[PDB]
Amino acid sequence: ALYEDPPDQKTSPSGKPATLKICSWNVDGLRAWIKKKGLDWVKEEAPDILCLQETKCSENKRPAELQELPGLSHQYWSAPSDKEGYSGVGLLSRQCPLKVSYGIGDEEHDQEGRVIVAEFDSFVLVTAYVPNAGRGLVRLEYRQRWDEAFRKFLKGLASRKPLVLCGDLNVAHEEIDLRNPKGNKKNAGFTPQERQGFGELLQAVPLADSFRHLYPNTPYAYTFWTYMMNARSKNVGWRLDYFLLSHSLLPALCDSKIRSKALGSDHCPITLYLAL
DNA sequence: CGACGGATCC
DNA sequence: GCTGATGCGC
DNA sequence: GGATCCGTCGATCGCATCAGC
Ligand SMILES: [Mg+2]
Repeated sequence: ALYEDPPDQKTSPSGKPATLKICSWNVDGLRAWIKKKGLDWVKEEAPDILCLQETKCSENKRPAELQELPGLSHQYWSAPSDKEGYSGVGLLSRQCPLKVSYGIGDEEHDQEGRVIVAEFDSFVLVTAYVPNAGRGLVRLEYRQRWDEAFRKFLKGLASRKPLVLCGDLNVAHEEIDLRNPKGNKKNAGFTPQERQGFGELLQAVPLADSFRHLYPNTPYAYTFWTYMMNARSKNVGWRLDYFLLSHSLLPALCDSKIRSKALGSDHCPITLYLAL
């Protein structure tokens, strides 16, 4: 069955207007995504903050078009030192953050280019490209060890401000989060191990899944479709991209969107509206 | 990772 | 410099 | 004997490198 995201709710449950719009997008190659007009879509979306995953692009190769975003002028990029053309994340912001950091602790010695932390006035934003378990699960144990390290890193954040975590967390939490749950229970992204790590992330930090909090029983809402077999045209997909929020931020939550129609990648964008 | 073929379930 | 093949990861 | 379960197979993409010219 196809899916149509509901209209943008730009007002908090108590009636407060949204003041902050965050967009997150696994672009599956920054240079290719720009050629497929991804940046034209970002301009129409006009977010205050834009988070990108899988940029696959070093610091010298970023297209000029990107610097020329005047409403997103503060930009922070990280790529892995070893595997250029792999991973890579970015964070673009209207206002300048108070602090930006990279990685989950040892980045200066282990530059993986998967995590950016940006502290703002009233909240901390983490965007993440979570490592894949791999075809045939060959890196699943590494993913479980990474999940645990990431969990610990997020819990032990010095700042007492609430947390927004977004990006490609590379797991469909529950059966409602993908089209073919039973056929995928031993595939990367829906193993019991990755699902349990997601549940432990929510409990340990603690965090709430913004989209599922608002739409707890809505099926067929996905953010990824394999390029192959025309999966996107049949909406055979997985929800892999999330906005996870501190409990204190839930009254500020206006809406959590899935931008199903925006092309340019095998993921589509997600967008958060907060009344801060 | 979806499609597909083959086995098992009542 | 440019194309297309191959390898790799996802 | 329709529905479900489960293991196998080949499918798209972006980017790096390499061969060739
Ligand atoms: Mg990907």
